[PDB]
Amino acid sequence: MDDRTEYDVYTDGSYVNGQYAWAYAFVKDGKVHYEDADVGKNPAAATMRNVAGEIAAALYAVKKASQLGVKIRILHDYAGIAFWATGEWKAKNEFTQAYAKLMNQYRGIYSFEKVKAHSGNEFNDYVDMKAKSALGIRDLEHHHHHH
Ligand SMILES: [Mg+2]
Repeated sequence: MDDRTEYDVYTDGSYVNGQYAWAYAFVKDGKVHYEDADVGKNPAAATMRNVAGEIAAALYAVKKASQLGVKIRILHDYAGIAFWATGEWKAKNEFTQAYAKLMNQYRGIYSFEKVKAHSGNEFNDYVDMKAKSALGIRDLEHHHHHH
């Protein structure tokens, strides 16, 4: 039906030994509805340094997002994806380009900035701490930064 989240989704940044996997957090009615990841095997996706898997999540995340009639972080989400989205390398570089294409494919529930291609960093791992806020963790502090 709907949701009430306000934190980045658990996507981008995951692998076992040397493979690539994509995961995400689902919530319905403002509560945990689903919970499960998925691994690949294909070479085209297992040859991009397991990068295709990190972004992969954001892909399937939107596709299903339309099924649950819900939406993901869009309000200045940024996330790790917005890291390379600034334009670090030509769009041709790597198959990451497909990402920008898959956007319009299911664009209407989520939002994001311009993502050319190429990548390589821990910008995705950031979702680890962010997602923690959505999952359900306690704390007590008041601080932040800007970039
Ligand atoms: Mg994201």
